[PDB]
Amino acid sequence: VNSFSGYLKLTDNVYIKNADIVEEAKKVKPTVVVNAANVYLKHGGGVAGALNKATNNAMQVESDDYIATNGPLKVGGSCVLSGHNLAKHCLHVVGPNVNKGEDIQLLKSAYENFNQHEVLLAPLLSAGIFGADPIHSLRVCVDTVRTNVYLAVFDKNLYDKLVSSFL
Ligand SMILES: c1nc(N2CCCCCOCC2)c2cc[nH]c2n1
Repeated sequence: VNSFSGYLKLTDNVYIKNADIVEEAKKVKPTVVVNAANVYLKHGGGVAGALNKATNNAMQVESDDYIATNGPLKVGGSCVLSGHNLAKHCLHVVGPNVNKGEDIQLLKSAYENFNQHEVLLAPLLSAGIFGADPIHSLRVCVDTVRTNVYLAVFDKNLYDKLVSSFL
């Protein structure tokens, strides 16, 4: 039993809910919240800027120190950093930004990072500014992640479309 409430069960391991991932993290304080990161961990907008804003910029301060030591992530890669006031840990995962020419095949590699964590609260990857179509992202998620993932999807029109179109 875990603390996640109001989710629709899609599969044995994948759950979905119309809720801001920021709002949800504050309420649940999960072990792991996933950030929709870029390779520079520059949290300017969307999931990352909203998560970072909710940490009063402490996520960005920690992230800048990480990059100064380690250099950029890979597209499809991840790192584990603090969850600050939102979660124990934040798994920063870089999905394929299609508007920068980043191979559509890399979304599966991105979701494979989730398998290193038994339970996660997560954004659909490569939605919004990444230039990808969310129905595809949910399919790859379901076909790739084997651990227990709670997808906070903050677009009802999109939530309802994802549910209604789910095979
Ligand atoms: C969950 N998913 C989020 N997505 C879903 C909406 C599609 C993306 C639009 O760019 C944010 C993307 C957000 C954003 C702020 N909070 C969130 N929580």
